[PDB]
Amino acid sequence: NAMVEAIIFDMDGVLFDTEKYYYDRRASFLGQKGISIDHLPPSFFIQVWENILRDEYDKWDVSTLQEEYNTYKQNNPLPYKELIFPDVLKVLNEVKSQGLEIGLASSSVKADIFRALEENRLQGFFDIVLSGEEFKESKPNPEIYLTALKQLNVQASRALIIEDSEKGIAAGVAADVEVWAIRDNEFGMDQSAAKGLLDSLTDVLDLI
Amino acid sequence: MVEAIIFDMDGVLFDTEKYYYDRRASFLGQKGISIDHLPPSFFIGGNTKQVWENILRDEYDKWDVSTLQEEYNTYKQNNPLPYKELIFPDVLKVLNEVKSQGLEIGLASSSVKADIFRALEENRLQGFFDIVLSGEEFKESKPNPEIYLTALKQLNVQASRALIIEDSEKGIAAGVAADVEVWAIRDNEFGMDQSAAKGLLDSLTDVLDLI
Repeated sequence: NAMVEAIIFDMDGVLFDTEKYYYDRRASFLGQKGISIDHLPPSFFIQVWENILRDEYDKWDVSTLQEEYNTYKQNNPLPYKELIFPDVLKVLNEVKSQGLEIGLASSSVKADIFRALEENRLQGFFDIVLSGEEFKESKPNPEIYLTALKQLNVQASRALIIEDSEKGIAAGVAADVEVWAIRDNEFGMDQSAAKGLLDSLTDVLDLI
Repeated sequence: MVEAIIFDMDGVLFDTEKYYYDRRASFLGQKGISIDHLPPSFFIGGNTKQVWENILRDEYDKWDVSTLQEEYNTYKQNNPLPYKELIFPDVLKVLNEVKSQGLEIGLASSSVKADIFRALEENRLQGFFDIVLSGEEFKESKPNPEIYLTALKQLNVQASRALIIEDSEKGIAAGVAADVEVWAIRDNEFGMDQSAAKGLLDSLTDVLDLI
């Protein structure tokens, strides 16, 4: 019930539906090696080769598995065009029409943020784009969001953050900014710290 | 005494190798084409134009490959890389110093010539290079030495008095096959075998210790 001058969006889980794809990509790689991951549901991932390999741990050169998995991810990049939520461009366009500043904050590496935005005609919507990889700090530390406010030149009280993960929500709130989370109905993410939960990105329009 | 240095472009002057690899891999995914069977060394510094049989394997006969390549070329045009954001922070320092020492300088890349020209113009690098060559201009892809043998001819410098600064397995191989001493920017990302290079470099600044 206050003036909103800027909206800052997280990327994964907010603009792109990524969690299942990440899980399935790992599962596919392991399947190719003959390694089962049935004992670790997606929730487990909400450092872990010993958990993954379980009884088979001593049978594998883990350095080599990591190298092969890395190659697999290079050969199977996240298909951002397929995973974008279908209301993203509509919502961002409307936020922009209303004259609000728009920020993007993401824990993803800059090369991936670049490709996600370019593949989906998104780069023109954002006034400021930040990657967690240029910060010493990681969520739940609020540094990324404090930086976003500074670079957007917007007071915390006049900003809104749209998040999903427990650590991401925590980072936004510790920046003294109102946080709404895209409701997670699948992975058990604890989103109780958010001001409220949104069924989709379209619901963000009701906050401004 | 070194008379000329030939720099490869991607992964040497610009931090573009992830961008380049992910762009191709994304394009292929969009087409429903799997490259799980191929190591990154197969692609990096190579030419997709010539290797569609290796890519498509049993599916090769099912595709209009001419049109597929045209579409990929269009894709690269429509998805330009941000050269101004990716130039390594010591490029101008190094190029000015090499120029000051009176060495000839070449630039070669497997990127199409339009991409190279844009990278040069955008970053004010045009004045450094005696010769600029694209793999687009040659029938034979790296690891074939054609591009580097042509660079030596056009620079009018003998192989024994040249150095090549590379990054990829295929690029190193091309340089060695031209009988030129090659140093490589260390690959900590793609797992490429750079052992054919004379030595590895942590940054472009290390090049200055070679002359």
